Amino acid sequence: LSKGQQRRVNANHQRRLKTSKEKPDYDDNLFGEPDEGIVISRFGMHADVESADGDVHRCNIRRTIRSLVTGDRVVWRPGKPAAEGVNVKGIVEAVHERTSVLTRPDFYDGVKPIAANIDQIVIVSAILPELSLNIIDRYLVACETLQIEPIIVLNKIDLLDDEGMAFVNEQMDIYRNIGYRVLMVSSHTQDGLKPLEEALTGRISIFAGQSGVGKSSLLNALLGLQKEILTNDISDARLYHFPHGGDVIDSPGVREFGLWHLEPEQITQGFVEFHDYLGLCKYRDCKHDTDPGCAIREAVEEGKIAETRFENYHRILESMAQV
RNA sequence: GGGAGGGCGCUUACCACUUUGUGAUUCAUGACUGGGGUGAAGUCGUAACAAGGUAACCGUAGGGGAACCUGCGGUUGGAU
Ligand SMILES: [Zn+2]
Repeated sequence: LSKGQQRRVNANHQRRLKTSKEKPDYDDNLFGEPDEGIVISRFGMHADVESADGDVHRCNIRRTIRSLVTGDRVVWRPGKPAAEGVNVKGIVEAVHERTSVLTRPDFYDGVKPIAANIDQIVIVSAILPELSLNIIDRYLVACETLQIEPIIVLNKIDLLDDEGMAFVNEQMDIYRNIGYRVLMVSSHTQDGLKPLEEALTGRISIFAGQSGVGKSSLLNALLGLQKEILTNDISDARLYHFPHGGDVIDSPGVREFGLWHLEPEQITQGFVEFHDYLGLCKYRDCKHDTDPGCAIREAVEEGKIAETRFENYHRILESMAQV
């Protein structure tokens, strides 16, 4: 890996794209004309790419590609013309600059963008067995930081009841109070599937939830053809296409939105609400904890700031230094 | 006169082909699979080598979606 050699190399790969696009036959013979595509499936060593034509091609990925991931739309080739026609045979000559995308946190292994070109990131979730706002709280900051739109969807609502929902919806009202988008539904039950469908209308976004939040239900509910197995018990990079438009990078991980450490002054910018809680405090450097005359504290224990949000926000900062 | 004798002849014995059984051996066919070979992922995890960050390892039990867990016995192939 060579930042320098990597650099000079970058320019080369870039030119290769524009140069190849200039026009074809000089390129030719083994492979066919270049075309655009996005990465639906990751074969570790291969990738399924959907072409402009709309037909997916499993392709090789020339070493010259530092990396690739799902949600990556860009130029591509298959082998020849003839070669795609017997058996999905294609190769990815180069990629495009991911306009909108996000990565996963990790521990040893470094942050890796999960998907690119995202208009909205709908946080799944599920009532079974029990939610944890924390997971959603940390996710809220991510959506703000990548400047992506967030949709929280309390799913599997059909599983709740009298003393079950009256505590679910309300408890989630927080999102409806601070201006967030949410739509209670139950894949098993197909309820509130109208609102979501419209929300996903003309947009490029995807859904990720925590361990077992009904991600397979919703993705399989909106549009499911010859493939409805991704439920079933409690268990587990392909970005599937939508029934009403939009795609959703599903890989068995993403739904488990962890939490990575970006900066120590950003955490305060995570929530817009803080725009009024970070005005005047007791200590110029008051981390908002046990200071005398704080602002965020005087608001929390005052009824305006949701206590639950305080504990979660404070825990997030203590989670980073966990390294 | 003929006669012995022989052939023709039938039949007997051995038995070739081959049908009933009875199976034995392989070729294939295929409902169905263990578990192998690969790596430019996600996780969900911190597993082995440090005291590696549930000493390790061995037998075997029960247990557990995932590496693993654990009872039981054993050891020195475990930092101080
Ligand atoms: Zn303060």
